[PDB]
Amino acid sequence: QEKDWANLQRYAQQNAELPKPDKNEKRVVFMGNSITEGWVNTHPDFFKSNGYIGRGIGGQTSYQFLVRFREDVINLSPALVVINAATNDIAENTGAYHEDRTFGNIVSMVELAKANHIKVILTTTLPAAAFGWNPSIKDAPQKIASLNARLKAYAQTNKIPFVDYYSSMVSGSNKALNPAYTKDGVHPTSEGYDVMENLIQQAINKTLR
Amino acid sequence: EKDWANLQRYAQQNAELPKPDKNEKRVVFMGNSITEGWVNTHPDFFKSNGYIGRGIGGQTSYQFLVRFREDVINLSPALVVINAATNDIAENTGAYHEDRTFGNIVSMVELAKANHIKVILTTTLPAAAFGWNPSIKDAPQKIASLNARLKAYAQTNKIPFVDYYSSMVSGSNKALNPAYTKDGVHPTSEGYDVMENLIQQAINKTLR
Repeated sequence: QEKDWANLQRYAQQNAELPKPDKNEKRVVFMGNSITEGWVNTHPDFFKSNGYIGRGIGGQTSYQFLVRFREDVINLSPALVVINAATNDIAENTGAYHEDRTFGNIVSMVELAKANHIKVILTTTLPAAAFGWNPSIKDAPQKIASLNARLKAYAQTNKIPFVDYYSSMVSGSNKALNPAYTKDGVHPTSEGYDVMENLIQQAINKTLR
Repeated sequence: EKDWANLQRYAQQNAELPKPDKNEKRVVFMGNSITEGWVNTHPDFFKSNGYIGRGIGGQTSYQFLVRFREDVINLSPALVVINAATNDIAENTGAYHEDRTFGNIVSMVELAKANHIKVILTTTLPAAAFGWNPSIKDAPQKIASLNARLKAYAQTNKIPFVDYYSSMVSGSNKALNPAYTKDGVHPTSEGYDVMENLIQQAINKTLR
């Protein structure tokens, strides 16, 4: 029996010390994995200067995101949640990859957000040629592209903003994360996050306008 | 490989199930070993009514949530019956937090409604103690508190709430009635007879 499988302990104390948002406040929570966690670690001031809350946890899949969605998103009373998911689903961090199930987990998070009157921005899974921690995955590019196409369509089907980090960050015939934006092929550097900030800021301002 | 929520348990079964007709009134039962054991003990209750059992022994509400889409939503049921939390309180997947366990059940309800599936909520069954985890000394207090909270939630949101607990509890220690169990937790045939009468009426009322 694996205890605290979704790592609710990671943000439990932080969540407890967050006051309810101010009357006029439009609190934004970023849900994700090490790309979202690393965003806060690399550009802490992007979050602090905008009032944004980072709830990324390294290594996690969409299955784990769903289990902690109520505690790390809903209970913070955000105006908006930004969801970036599936890098680790495709890396098979919690088991074999099934696009239908990973996609379904993202849909579940959307449905929970809307049930609680939280707006949603969906985003593309970032490009990766391969994963250093799991080299057995030889078809990440095919899987990432297929999931992103499906998420794009779902977003349009339900009038949800969809932010395309992927198209601004992909390079080469192998659909690698651009070497200008990464050192390990997966996690953005400062320059990569600069690209993501420009894109997400505009979408957030538009949606909360 | 890893499969923390045991999606493999019903994967093949789910895949072979044709889409229902509205008039078929497909009902799915979500739960743990109490729901799994229901099918094992009275298979004809399920077969003769066209009910689908999706219980998995040992599981907590956290695991239920992970497999909810695959084992409930994708079956396009008219109705889902949820019985949960026995193993949350037994701490099968970690320390018990009523807020989180309750929240998992609310999440399942919200997902069901988002997909136009009706819901029947049910009381966690009484248990004085759990044989597999004797360190839990306050199960009665925790079960009663969660059931009170589920009852209030159900009434606030006009969701039928089936009180297995009041028909099955006995003694000052709030044990599962010895007439209905051999181990203090899992119902026998006679216990399931009580549950069938209660749930049938609620299902017929909700789908009429």
